[PDB]
Amino acid sequence: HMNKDNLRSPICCILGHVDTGKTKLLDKIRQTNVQEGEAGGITQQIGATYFPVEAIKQKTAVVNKDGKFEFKVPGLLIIDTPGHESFSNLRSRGSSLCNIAILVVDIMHGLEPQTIESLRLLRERKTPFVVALNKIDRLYGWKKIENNGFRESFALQNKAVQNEFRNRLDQVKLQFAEQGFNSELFYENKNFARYVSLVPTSAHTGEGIPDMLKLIVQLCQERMASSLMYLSELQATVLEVKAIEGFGVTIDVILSNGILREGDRIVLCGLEGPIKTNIRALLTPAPMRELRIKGQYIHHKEVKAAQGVKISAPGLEGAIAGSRLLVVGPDDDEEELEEEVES
Ligand SMILES: Nc1nc2c(ncn2[C@@H]2O[C@H](COP(=O)(O)OP(=O)(O)OP(=O)(O)O)[C@@H](O)[C@H]2O)c(=O)[nH]1
Ligand SMILES: [Mg+2]
Ligand code: NA
Repeated sequence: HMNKDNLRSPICCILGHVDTGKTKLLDKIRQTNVQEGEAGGITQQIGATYFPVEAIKQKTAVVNKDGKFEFKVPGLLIIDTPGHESFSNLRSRGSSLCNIAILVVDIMHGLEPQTIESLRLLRERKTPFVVALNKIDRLYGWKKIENNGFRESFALQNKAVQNEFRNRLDQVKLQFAEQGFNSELFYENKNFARYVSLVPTSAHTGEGIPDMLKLIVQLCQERMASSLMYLSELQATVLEVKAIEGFGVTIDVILSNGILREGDRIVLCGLEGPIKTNIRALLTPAPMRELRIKGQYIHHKEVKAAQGVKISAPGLEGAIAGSRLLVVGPDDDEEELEEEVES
């Protein structure tokens, strides 16, 4: 059960204080404009985007020029979350689902109250994480090269920008120390297993994003439990219940482990008790496009974990957000399964 056909795409949740750039970072990677469409310019829902490893390899090429860094994951599911204070429930749900995370910190502001909240979530679950120290283009006099690696661009800055960067970096490290986290600028980190790496980024210029992407793959491959690199028993969670044109009442689901198939008999929790139904359509967005955004869906016979899927099935009207979802297998009893989800 440790073969290429059995590889699992892990889950990375992005967390941070409001307006720190979490969505803008993902828009730069995806080449989308989700943030410009958001009411108030704020995220109000959990979003999910799947990144195939081919795309991650291309977007890290400028910090892997000789092609030698070994990519072992087949891809990565990235869960976007709200930073606004009123959405603590959704940060908790996203954090609960992830295997690794990116914590976004505005380099201009340092740690802020929902950063502290997010650090509590990360500590509680022992989640490996990297920090995107974002908005470096706001360093006064920053000269950009679009989508460059951070070190190459940093070497081209004037002495004032380099000094400002180091002063802000040192302040942020002291703040993380006050919260009980040792942190290092990523290329100064000699203990990747225990110290938090700080990777400076700009979602506007793209700089440092190649470093950030390489680092989250390294988190998957070198800090996450190895067993999570491979598919095991199905695990899935309902995110939302949504009525959709043509498909009727659907559920959006994070498939955390295992494999879902069209036609599967599924059991989940409903307002009046267990719901048992069959998957009529098993849908995803296009790769590198958001689950939380209306678009044309791709229909699949099979979806391997992790992914964000939309399921069309009769009888989903009472489904409960946060419910687990099970599949009735050949040796399962359908009625016995209903209780298991129940408790
Ligand atoms: N100058 C600069 N502005 C940025 C950067 N990243 C984000 N912004 C701006 O900061 C504002 C907030 O960006 P968002 O992507 O909404 O941040 P967020 O963390 O997703 O916000 P919530 O999901 O609402 O918590 C927007 O106006 C962005 O254009 C950056 O690297 N540099
Ligand atoms: Mg956002
Ligand atoms: Na925002």
